[PDB]
Amino acid sequence: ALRIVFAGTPEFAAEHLKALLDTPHRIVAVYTQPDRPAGRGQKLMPSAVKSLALEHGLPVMQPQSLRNAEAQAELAALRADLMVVVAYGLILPQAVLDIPRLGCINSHASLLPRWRGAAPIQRAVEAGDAESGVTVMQMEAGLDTGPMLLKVSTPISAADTGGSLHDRLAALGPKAVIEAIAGLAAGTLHGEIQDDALATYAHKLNKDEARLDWSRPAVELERQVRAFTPWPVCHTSLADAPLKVLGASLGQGSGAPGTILEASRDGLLVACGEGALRLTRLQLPGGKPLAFADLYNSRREQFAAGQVLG
Repeated sequence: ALRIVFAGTPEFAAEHLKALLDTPHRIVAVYTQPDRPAGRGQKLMPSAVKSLALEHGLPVMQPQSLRNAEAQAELAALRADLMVVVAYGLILPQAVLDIPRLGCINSHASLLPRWRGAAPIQRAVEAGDAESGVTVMQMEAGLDTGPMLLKVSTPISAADTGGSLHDRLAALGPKAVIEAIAGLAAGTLHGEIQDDALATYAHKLNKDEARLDWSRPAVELERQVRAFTPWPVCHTSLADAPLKVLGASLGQGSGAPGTILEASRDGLLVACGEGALRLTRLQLPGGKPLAFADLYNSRREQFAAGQVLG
């Protein structure tokens, strides 16, 4: 058994810490992001990892950066054998990788070298990958470039969303990390070098990206809708009125991109750059998520065929 420091912020990360608590290792400290300011007022919100640490009596460290000598000294004094890093917002410089005896390992939500970076769950679904998973990697100075210690995969079905894949990777990752730690303490686990030629980058979601580009092929939009469920949710406009798109499936049709080809109980068929997309679940501003069928008997004429979205 080892002295471990855990560093992570969101619910995906907390599931890993929760699993380490039922192991024989000593969690000597829990690093997480400083509490973020809420949208209004002065309250500061605790991260998922922070809340779990408090509930288990663990010491909490919330430095703003690991690139100063004070935080590096405080970490070095913990006399850690290993650092487990899971969706931690902060950059670990070389000096911190050098502090624990076994370095720092990360639980990354993709099958590396695919989807290095910020948003591996959404992009993997968005890109039409057939499978994804979790990679336990030995952290290096580069961005998600380090050697791969252990991988576990899961397929991506035509029905999977970002959230459904998140829930599965949140189950595999914690078990995967515990197993890699055991091999690391036994000295029997060694990392596989990444092929840089096959590496892809899962860039963070930007401002305009969740707005639907109807000139794209319908296949792509159908994946985007799923990938952004439940966050950030795709949207488009109709008569300069916003409209969130929460459910869609492939349909059959051709026309100028964005044109309503048909409106029925089964959904709203919109022409794309290639093919058509049947929208089945929508949300209007200041309203509830509704099947289009519940909107069809109440918004019949508003979605009359021939209008164009955007």
